[PDB]
Amino acid sequence: SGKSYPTVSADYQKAVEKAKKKLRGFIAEKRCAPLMLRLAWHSAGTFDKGTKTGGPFGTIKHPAELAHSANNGLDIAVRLLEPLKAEFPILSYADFYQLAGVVAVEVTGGPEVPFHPGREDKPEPPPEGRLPDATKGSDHLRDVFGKAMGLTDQDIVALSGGHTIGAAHKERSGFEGPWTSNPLIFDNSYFTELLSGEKEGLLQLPSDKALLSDPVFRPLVDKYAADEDAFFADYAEAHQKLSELGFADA
Ligand code: HEM
Ligand SMILES: [C-]#N
Ligand SMILES: [K+]
Repeated sequence: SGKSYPTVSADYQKAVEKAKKKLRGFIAEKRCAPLMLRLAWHSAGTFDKGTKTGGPFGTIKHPAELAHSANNGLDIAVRLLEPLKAEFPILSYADFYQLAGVVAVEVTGGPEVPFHPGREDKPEPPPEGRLPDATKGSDHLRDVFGKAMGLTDQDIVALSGGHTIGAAHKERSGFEGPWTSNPLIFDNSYFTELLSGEKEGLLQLPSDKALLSDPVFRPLVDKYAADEDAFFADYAEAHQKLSELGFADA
Protein backbone atom coordinates (compact mmCIF):
# COMPACT_ATOMS: atom_id res chain seq x y z
CA SER A 1 0.00 0.00 0.00
CA GLY A 2 2.43 2.66 -1.30
CA LYS A 3 5.25 1.72 1.10
CA SER A 4 9.01 1.54 0.44
CA TYR A 5 11.01 0.08 3.33
CA PRO A 6 14.33 1.82 4.11
CA THR A 7 17.56 -0.08 4.39
CA VAL A 8 18.95 -0.50 7.89
CA SER A 9 22.34 -1.97 8.88
CA ALA A 10 22.89 -5.60 9.92
CA ASP A 11 23.53 -4.27 13.42
CA TYR A 12 20.17 -2.44 13.41
CA GLN A 13 18.37 -5.62 12.34
CA LYS A 14 20.11 -7.62 15.11
CA ALA A 15 19.02 -5.14 17.74
CA VAL A 16 15.46 -5.39 16.35
CA GLU A 17 15.46 -9.19 16.80
CA LYS A 18 16.95 -8.94 20.26
CA ALA A 19 14.66 -6.05 21.35
CA LYS A 20 11.58 -8.00 20.23
CA LYS A 21 12.50 -10.86 22.58
CA LYS A 22 13.22 -8.53 25.51
CA LEU A 23 9.92 -6.74 24.83
CA ARG A 24 7.99 -10.05 24.98
CA GLY A 25 9.37 -10.94 28.39
CA PHE A 26 9.09 -7.41 29.79
CA ILE A 27 5.55 -6.77 28.53
CA ALA A 28 4.22 -10.22 29.60
CA GLU A 29 5.73 -9.79 33.08
CA LYS A 30 4.59 -6.18 33.62
CA ARG A 31 1.10 -7.01 32.28
CA CYS A 32 1.23 -3.77 30.27
CA ALA A 33 0.47 -5.06 26.77
CA PRO A 34 -2.71 -2.91 26.45
CA LEU A 35 -0.87 0.28 27.38
CA MET A 36 1.89 -0.60 24.91
CA LEU A 37 -0.61 -1.15 22.10
CA ARG A 38 -2.27 2.15 23.03
CA LEU A 39 1.16 3.85 22.95
CA ALA A 40 1.78 2.39 19.46
CA TRP A 41 -1.63 3.66 18.19
CA HIS A 42 -0.89 7.17 19.51
CA SER A 43 2.69 7.14 18.17
CA ALA A 44 1.38 6.16 14.74
CA GLY A 45 -1.83 8.19 14.89
CA THR A 46 -0.82 11.83 15.26
CA PHE A 47 -0.42 11.40 11.47
CA ASP A 48 -2.20 13.59 8.92
CA LYS A 49 -2.97 12.98 5.23
CA GLY A 50 -3.80 16.69 4.81
CA THR A 51 -0.45 18.03 6.07
CA LYS A 52 1.86 14.96 6.26
CA THR A 53 3.59 16.37 9.37
CA GLY A 54 4.22 14.79 12.79
CA GLY A 55 3.09 11.39 14.07
CA PRO A 56 4.99 8.05 13.99
CA PHE A 57 8.45 9.57 14.42
CA GLY A 58 9.59 9.40 18.09
CA THR A 59 7.39 12.44 18.79
CA ILE A 60 5.25 10.95 21.62
CA LYS A 61 8.31 10.95 23.93
CA HIS A 62 8.29 14.80 23.99
CA PRO A 63 6.71 16.31 27.17
CA ALA A 64 4.82 18.72 24.88
CA GLU A 65 2.77 15.73 23.65
CA LEU A 66 2.47 13.87 26.99
CA ALA A 67 0.48 16.88 28.24
CA HIS A 68 -2.74 16.13 26.27
CA SER A 69 -6.00 14.86 27.83
CA ALA A 70 -6.05 11.94 25.38
CA ASN A 71 -2.43 11.36 26.47
CA ASN A 72 -3.03 10.66 30.17
CA GLY A 73 -1.19 7.35 30.63
CA LEU A 74 1.04 7.73 27.57
CA ASP A 75 3.65 9.23 29.89
CA ILE A 76 3.51 6.08 32.01
CA ALA A 77 3.92 3.89 28.88
CA VAL A 78 7.00 5.85 27.66
CA ARG A 79 8.50 5.63 31.17
CA LEU A 80 8.02 1.85 31.39
CA LEU A 81 10.01 1.47 28.14
CA GLU A 82 12.90 3.85 28.99
CA PRO A 83 15.20 1.26 30.55
CA LEU A 84 14.66 -1.25 27.71
CA LYS A 85 15.14 1.49 25.11
CA ALA A 86 18.48 2.36 26.76
CA GLU A 87 19.59 -1.26 26.17
CA PHE A 88 19.05 -0.75 22.43
CA PRO A 89 20.40 2.74 21.76
CA ILE A 90 20.71 2.03 17.95
CA LEU A 91 16.90 1.74 17.56
CA SER A 92 14.80 4.77 16.79
CA TYR A 93 12.05 5.48 19.34
CA ALA A 94 9.63 5.38 16.43
CA ASP A 95 10.55 1.78 15.61
CA PHE A 96 10.78 0.86 19.30
CA TYR A 97 7.20 1.95 20.04
CA GLN A 98 5.86 0.19 16.94
CA LEU A 99 7.79 -2.96 17.86
CA ALA A 100 6.25 -2.74 21.35
CA GLY A 101 2.73 -2.61 19.82
CA VAL A 102 3.42 -5.63 17.58
CA VAL A 103 4.74 -7.53 20.61
CA ALA A 104 1.79 -6.41 22.79
CA VAL A 105 -0.60 -8.00 20.24
CA GLU A 106 1.59 -11.10 20.00
CA VAL A 107 2.10 -11.90 23.72
CA THR A 108 -1.62 -11.49 24.47
CA GLY A 109 -2.25 -14.21 21.87
CA GLY A 110 -3.17 -12.04 18.89
CA PRO A 111 -2.06 -12.23 15.28
CA GLU A 112 1.57 -11.93 14.25
CA VAL A 113 1.70 -8.46 12.75
CA PRO A 114 4.65 -8.14 10.30
CA PHE A 115 7.22 -5.56 11.42
CA HIS A 116 9.73 -3.66 9.28
CA PRO A 117 12.36 -1.35 10.79
CA GLY A 118 13.54 2.07 9.60
CA ARG A 119 11.28 4.82 10.98
CA GLU A 120 13.26 8.02 11.77
CA ASP A 121 12.78 10.08 14.92
CA LYS A 122 11.39 13.52 13.84
CA PRO A 123 12.30 16.68 15.77
CA GLU A 124 8.83 18.19 16.29
CA PRO A 125 5.39 16.72 17.21
CA PRO A 126 2.03 17.33 15.40
CA PRO A 127 -0.69 19.65 16.80
CA GLU A 128 -2.98 18.71 19.69
CA GLY A 129 -6.58 17.98 18.61
CA ARG A 130 -6.15 15.45 15.78
CA LEU A 131 -6.65 12.43 18.05
CA PRO A 132 -9.70 10.47 19.18
CA ASP A 133 -12.78 11.50 21.16
CA ALA A 134 -14.56 8.63 22.92
CA THR A 135 -17.73 10.75 23.15
CA LYS A 136 -18.04 11.07 19.33
CA GLY A 137 -19.55 8.86 16.59
CA SER A 138 -19.00 7.47 13.08
CA ASP A 139 -18.25 10.81 11.35
CA HIS A 140 -15.49 11.25 13.92
CA LEU A 141 -14.06 7.76 13.42
CA ARG A 142 -13.97 8.43 9.68
CA ASP A 143 -12.25 11.77 10.36
CA VAL A 144 -9.47 10.36 12.55
CA PHE A 145 -8.88 7.04 10.73
CA GLY A 146 -10.03 7.86 7.17
CA LYS A 147 -9.31 11.50 6.38
CA ALA A 148 -6.23 11.90 8.56
CA MET A 149 -4.67 8.45 8.20
CA GLY A 150 -5.98 7.06 4.87
CA LEU A 151 -7.32 3.91 6.51
CA THR A 152 -10.46 2.16 5.27
CA ASP A 153 -13.79 1.51 6.98
CA GLN A 154 -12.68 -2.12 7.41
CA ASP A 155 -9.46 -0.90 9.13
CA ILE A 156 -11.54 1.29 11.46
CA VAL A 157 -13.62 -1.59 12.77
CA ALA A 158 -10.72 -4.06 12.98
CA LEU A 159 -8.50 -1.56 14.81
CA SER A 160 -11.31 -0.64 17.23
CA GLY A 161 -10.93 -4.32 18.18
CA GLY A 162 -7.69 -3.23 19.95
CA HIS A 163 -9.98 -2.50 22.91
CA THR A 164 -10.33 -6.25 23.30
CA ILE A 165 -7.32 -5.82 25.60
CA GLY A 166 -7.05 -3.37 28.47
CA ALA A 167 -9.26 -0.91 30.32
CA ALA A 168 -10.01 2.73 30.83
CA HIS A 169 -9.03 4.52 34.03
CA LYS A 170 -11.02 7.20 35.86
CA GLU A 171 -7.81 9.19 36.38
CA ARG A 172 -6.74 9.01 32.75
CA SER A 173 -9.60 9.41 30.33
CA GLY A 174 -12.32 9.36 33.03
CA PHE A 175 -13.96 6.25 31.59
CA GLU A 176 -13.46 3.14 33.70
CA GLY A 177 -13.00 -0.60 33.37
CA PRO A 178 -12.27 -3.28 30.77
CA TRP A 179 -14.18 -3.85 27.54
CA THR A 180 -13.90 -7.60 28.02
CA SER A 181 -13.93 -10.28 30.69
CA ASN A 182 -10.41 -11.34 29.54
CA PRO A 183 -8.59 -7.95 29.11
CA LEU A 184 -5.10 -9.51 28.69
CA ILE A 185 -6.31 -11.94 26.02
CA PHE A 186 -6.37 -10.73 22.42
CA ASP A 187 -9.53 -12.30 20.97
CA ASN A 188 -12.78 -11.16 19.27
CA SER A 189 -14.58 -10.59 22.64
CA TYR A 190 -14.65 -6.84 22.13
CA PHE A 191 -17.17 -7.48 19.30
CA THR A 192 -19.17 -10.12 21.23
CA GLU A 193 -19.57 -7.76 24.21
CA LEU A 194 -20.45 -4.85 21.96
CA LEU A 195 -23.28 -6.90 20.39
CA SER A 196 -24.53 -8.47 23.65
CA GLY A 197 -25.39 -5.11 25.22
CA GLU A 198 -23.93 -3.42 28.27
CA LYS A 199 -22.82 -5.93 30.94
CA GLU A 200 -22.14 -5.29 34.62
CA GLY A 201 -18.50 -4.31 34.99
CA LEU A 202 -17.83 -3.89 31.20
CA LEU A 203 -17.09 -0.66 29.30
CA GLN A 204 -18.44 0.62 25.99
CA LEU A 205 -17.42 4.06 24.78
CA PRO A 206 -19.80 6.08 22.57
CA SER A 207 -17.05 5.65 19.89
CA ASP A 208 -17.44 1.84 20.20
CA LYS A 209 -21.25 2.05 20.07
CA ALA A 210 -20.93 4.13 16.85
CA LEU A 211 -19.82 0.91 15.13
CA LEU A 212 -23.19 -0.74 15.84
CA SER A 213 -25.44 1.85 14.23
CA ASP A 214 -23.38 2.52 11.06
CA PRO A 215 -24.49 0.67 7.88
CA VAL A 216 -20.88 -0.09 6.92
CA PHE A 217 -19.31 -0.65 10.36
CA ARG A 218 -22.09 -2.96 11.66
CA PRO A 219 -21.77 -5.86 9.20
CA LEU A 220 -18.04 -5.85 10.06
CA VAL A 221 -18.81 -6.00 13.79
CA ASP A 222 -21.11 -8.96 13.06
CA LYS A 223 -18.42 -10.68 10.97
CA TYR A 224 -15.68 -10.37 13.64
CA ALA A 225 -18.01 -11.49 16.45
CA ALA A 226 -18.81 -14.51 14.29
CA ASP A 227 -15.31 -15.23 12.95
CA GLU A 228 -12.22 -14.59 15.08
CA ASP A 229 -10.00 -15.76 12.19
CA ALA A 230 -11.49 -13.07 9.94
CA PHE A 231 -10.92 -10.57 12.76
CA PHE A 232 -7.26 -11.66 13.19
CA ALA A 233 -6.63 -11.37 9.42
CA ASP A 234 -8.15 -7.90 9.05
CA TYR A 235 -6.66 -6.73 12.35
CA ALA A 236 -3.13 -7.75 11.28
CA GLU A 237 -3.64 -6.00 7.95
CA ALA A 238 -4.83 -2.76 9.58
CA HIS A 239 -2.26 -2.77 12.40
CA GLN A 240 0.55 -3.15 9.82
CA LYS A 241 -0.88 -0.29 7.70
CA LEU A 242 -1.21 1.93 10.76
CA SER A 243 2.29 1.07 12.03
CA GLU A 244 3.79 2.03 8.64
CA LEU A 245 2.33 5.55 8.19
CA GLY A 246 5.78 6.58 9.56
CA PHE A 247 7.59 5.16 6.51
CA ALA A 248 8.38 5.40 2.83
CA ASP A 249 8.04 9.13 2.01
CA ALA A 250 4.40 8.49 3.06
C1 HEM B 1 -11.54 4.77 17.60
C2 HEM B 1 -10.96 5.81 18.21
C3 HEM B 1 -10.54 5.52 19.66
C4 HEM B 1 -11.00 6.10 20.78
C5 HEM B 1 -12.06 7.21 20.91
C6 HEM B 1 -10.31 5.49 21.90
C7 HEM B 1 -10.49 5.82 23.22
C8 HEM B 1 -9.88 5.21 24.29
C9 HEM B 1 -10.06 5.56 25.68
C10 HEM B 1 -10.97 6.72 26.18
C11 HEM B 1 -9.31 4.72 26.40
C12 HEM B 1 -9.12 4.66 27.93
C13 HEM B 1 -7.86 5.42 28.34
C14 HEM B 1 -7.74 5.32 29.85
O1 HEM B 1 -8.64 5.85 30.57
O2 HEM B 1 -6.79 4.65 30.35
C15 HEM B 1 -8.64 3.82 25.50
C16 HEM B 1 -7.80 2.80 25.88
C17 HEM B 1 -7.19 1.88 25.05
N1 HEM B 1 -7.09 1.98 23.69
FE1 HEM B 1 -8.34 3.21 22.48
N2 HEM B 1 -9.45 4.54 21.41
C18 HEM B 1 -9.56 4.51 20.03
C19 HEM B 1 -8.86 3.69 19.15
C20 HEM B 1 -7.96 2.70 19.49
C21 HEM B 1 -7.15 1.90 18.59
C22 HEM B 1 -7.21 1.99 17.04
C23 HEM B 1 -6.38 1.09 19.35
C24 HEM B 1 -5.35 0.02 18.87
C25 HEM B 1 -5.63 -0.81 17.85
C26 HEM B 1 -6.69 1.37 20.74
C27 HEM B 1 -6.13 0.73 21.82
C28 HEM B 1 -6.40 0.91 23.15
C29 HEM B 1 -5.99 0.02 24.21
C30 HEM B 1 -5.21 -1.31 24.07
C31 HEM B 1 -6.52 0.67 25.47
C32 HEM B 1 -6.39 0.17 26.92
C33 HEM B 1 -5.29 1.00 27.59
C34 HEM B 1 -4.96 0.47 28.96
O3 HEM B 1 -5.41 -0.62 29.35
O4 HEM B 1 -4.19 1.16 29.66
N3 HEM B 1 -7.66 2.35 20.78
N4 HEM B 1 -9.02 4.14 24.21
C1 LIG C 1 -7.04 4.77 22.52
N1 LIG C 1 -6.27 5.60 22.79
K1 LIG D 1 -10.25 -9.96 25.43
